[PDB]
Amino acid sequence: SLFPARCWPDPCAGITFQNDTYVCGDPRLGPVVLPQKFPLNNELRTYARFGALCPAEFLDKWATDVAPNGTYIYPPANGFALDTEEQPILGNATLPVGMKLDRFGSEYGTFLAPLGAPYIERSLPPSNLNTFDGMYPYNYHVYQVTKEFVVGLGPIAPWFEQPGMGTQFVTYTNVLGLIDDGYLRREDP
Amino acid sequence: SLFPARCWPDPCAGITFQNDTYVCGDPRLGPVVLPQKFPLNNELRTYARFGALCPAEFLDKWATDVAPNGTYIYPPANGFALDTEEQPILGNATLPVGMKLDRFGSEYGTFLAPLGAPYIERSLPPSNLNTFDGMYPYNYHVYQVTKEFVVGLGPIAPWFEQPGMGTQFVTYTNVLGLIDDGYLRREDP
Ligand SMILES: *[C@@H]1O[C@H](CO[C@@H]2O[C@@H](C)[C@@H](O)[C@@H](O)[C@@H]2O)[C@@H](O[C@@H]2O[C@H](CO)[C@@H](O[C@@H]3O[C@H](CO)[C@@H](O)[C@H](O[C@H]4O[C@H](CO)[C@@H](O)[C@H](O)[C@@H]4O)[C@@H]3O)[C@H](O)[C@H]2NC(C)=O)[C@H](O)[C@H]1NC(C)=O
Ligand SMILES: *[C@@H]1O[C@H](CO[C@@H]2O[C@@H](C)[C@@H](O)[C@@H](O)[C@@H]2O)[C@@H](O[C@@H]2O[C@H](CO)[C@@H](O)[C@H](O)[C@H]2NC(C)=O)[C@H](O)[C@H]1NC(C)=O
Ligand SMILES: *[C@@H]1O[C@H](CO)[C@@H](O)[C@H](O)[C@H]1NC(C)=O
Ligand SMILES: *[C@@H]1O[C@H](CO)[C@@H](O)[C@H](O)[C@H]1NC(C)=O
Ligand SMILES: *[C@@H]1O[C@H](CO)[C@@H](O)[C@H](O)[C@H]1NC(C)=O
Ligand SMILES: *[C@@H]1O[C@H](CO)[C@@H](O)[C@H](O)[C@H]1NC(C)=O
Repeated sequence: SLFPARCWPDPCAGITFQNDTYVCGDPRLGPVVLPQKFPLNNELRTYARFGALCPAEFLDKWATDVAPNGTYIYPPANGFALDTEEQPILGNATLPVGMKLDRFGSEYGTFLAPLGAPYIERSLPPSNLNTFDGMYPYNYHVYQVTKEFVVGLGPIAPWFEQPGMGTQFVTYTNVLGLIDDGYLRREDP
Repeated sequence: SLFPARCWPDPCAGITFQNDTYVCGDPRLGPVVLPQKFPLNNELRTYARFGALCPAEFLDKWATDVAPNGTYIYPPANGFALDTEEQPILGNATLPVGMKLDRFGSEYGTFLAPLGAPYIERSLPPSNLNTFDGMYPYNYHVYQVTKEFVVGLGPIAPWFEQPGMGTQFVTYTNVLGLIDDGYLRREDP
């Protein structure tokens, strides 16, 4: 189920091989071995890393180049779902003390999600699944709100062949600042 | 496990026993045997049916009465997350052909969700988990968008001791009329 069935016998057609840790040797396509602590699946919805596309089709559509120097293109309006007038749907909301948040990316960032939200809801590309220890994604962090503060709160638009429709929180201070001023604390999962 | 530890040695204290298929014999508290196909946990969080409350405390807080005639109290503003001005966060959005949706409730209803969203994201009470085939919840329906239509789309507020923060779709005609007119089609899960 790694690749759509149509992509056989040669699913890696068009992909330049860099390092055999990664699918078709390309880190953008995520790891062969997936981090054993994100399950991603249930009986109703499964994680199709490329959607119904084959790997090279997926890179051509969602990156600037299928070649290794291509980079992923991200959605407009900070990835918020768009209303019928093409405006992102969100509002300023207060996060309460005790709430559990997680994040893919460095603490220089400003985007969090609720702890544990399934991957396919986040519309993140495959390379966010790369790991260093097999347990967890290499850029995955978990936090707890320690003092109430206001964020932009709203639904996640579909992208990268994923359905999206989780909720995301866009902070007005980066995570490092929020930790330093006592709004968030780090938790190790 | 099923009940918080402090609730022992008599966790069903205060619950009137009706039928031994249900926890403490109360259908409002959901099935002893949970439907073996349905996604409760999200990725890293497990499903606590009562949160940290004991059963009788849970019904006192979330229902009109602990007695068997008590009915669940639902959140204001259709259960949308509220902004800092106490207004629901949402906008009108066009659902696209091909989108997969599901719903807990009769087709006389107006609320739908992305197919497969984890139960803990929906802020629904435990009795929506009651199952007669043991496989799927009794009131559970799956649909696919066959023609575009506009819904109210937004995040789900925490309620019933659950974290919420899935996305919900509120239709302007009940689900039945969307099916009859070719906007949705029924699917067997
Ligand atoms: C998102 O969309 C909903 C629903 O709008 C309906 O569905 C859409 C898919 C689309 O087809 C729309 O064309 C369609 O209206 C919006 O909710 C509705 O908002 C209207 C007004 O904006 C409400 O109508 C009001 O109803 C009142 C009684 O319940 C009544 O007092 C009002 O009458 C007055 O106003 C009219 C002019 O608007 C005037 O002619 C009258 O004589 C009188 O002065 C008014 O009719 C609906 O009740 C709302 N429907 C629901 C289900 O709530 C929603 O505003 C929109 N949201 C965003 C953010 O765009
Ligand atoms: C949500 O807030 C942002 C940012 O405003 C800051 O945070 C809020 C919680 C509130 O306390 C504000 O007073 C703070 O300044 C709003 O974006 C701002 O919009 C104004 C309007 O032109 C603009 O001058 C600022 O530069 C914007 N700031 C940023 C960081 O973009 C946003 O409009 C608010 N959304 C609402 C109220 O729905
Ligand atoms: C890249 O490939 C080399 C094999 O020469 C391997 O040692 C290394 O671990 C790979 N990089 C990873 C897994 O990040
Ligand atoms: C990326 O590499 C390909 C060659 O493999 C080249 O065609 C393309 O122009 C490159 N883009 C750059 C260097 O920005
Ligand atoms: C309880 O309810 C189920 C279905 O609602 C029914 O099959 C059963 O006979 C009822 N009574 C008992 C004692 O189980
Ligand atoms: C439910 O019935 C009980 C009798 O067992 C009664 O005390 C109570 O008033 C009823 N519920 C409400 C909300 O009135």
